[PDB]
Amino acid sequence: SERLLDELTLEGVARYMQSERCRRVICLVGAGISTSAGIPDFRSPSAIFEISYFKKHPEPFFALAKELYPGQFKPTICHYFMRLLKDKGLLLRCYTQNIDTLERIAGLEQEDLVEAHGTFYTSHCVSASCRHEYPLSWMKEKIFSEVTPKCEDCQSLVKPDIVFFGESLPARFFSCMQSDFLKVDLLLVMGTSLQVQPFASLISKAPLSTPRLLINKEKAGQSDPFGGGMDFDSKKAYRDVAWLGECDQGCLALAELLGWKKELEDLVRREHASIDAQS
Ligand SMILES: [Zn+2]
Repeated sequence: SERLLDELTLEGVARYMQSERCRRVICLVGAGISTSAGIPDFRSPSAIFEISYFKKHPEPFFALAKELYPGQFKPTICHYFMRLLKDKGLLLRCYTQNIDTLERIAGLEQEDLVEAHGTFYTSHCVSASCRHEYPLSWMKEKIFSEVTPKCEDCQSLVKPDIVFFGESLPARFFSCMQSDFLKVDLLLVMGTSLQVQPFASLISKAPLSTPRLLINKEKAGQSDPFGGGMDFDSKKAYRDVAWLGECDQGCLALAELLGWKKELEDLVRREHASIDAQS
């Protein structure tokens, strides 16, 4: 298809973003954008999460949650860059594979977000006739005092709104995909190796002309020899660009090219201070 980037660089993406053509940005994000906040990637080595088992034995999962509880919920530069996109009126949607709620704390609203694997921000009574919603504050303590969270109305198990193995993907994902990718002018992929399906396939739902920027420590999204993946390096490459390093440093570099660096700096400092104060 046609070429909208004058150059396959971050500078070329920055100019396209500043041009009249780029109105609607979609962000595809994973564990990589949350590693610098102190949230470990579950897909990295650096049954318990099966739904049938959890309802029978919830203690192991809540014990693991009690242990791997992060200590402080502070969103990174990459999270506040997406809040800047929203402020500038460029954010169509953020598709996240994370469950750490850092997107919402950075100031992305529920309608801005497609949480492909759910979120800890909200919890629900597992009883269909009740489904009493409990916040993260209520859940924290219940995990803290090692007192299994039970519904105050019906005494059923209270589960955080994350998608365990065996659970179906949020219908929101498929419905939003069908609508969002008819409109997207830029695909901003950050902190994901694009190995988990069907999230990885979202990149092929971009129109042929839609530029796609990967900000990651290593390259990813390329078609596996073992329809159309990421093509950065080949002679046919026309729209796909890769920036290699910390997601935070990459977003900071893009913001710098866009003239947002001070606004981003001031936002991250202001919000980090606010969180530090009440934590
Ligand atoms: Zn209930």
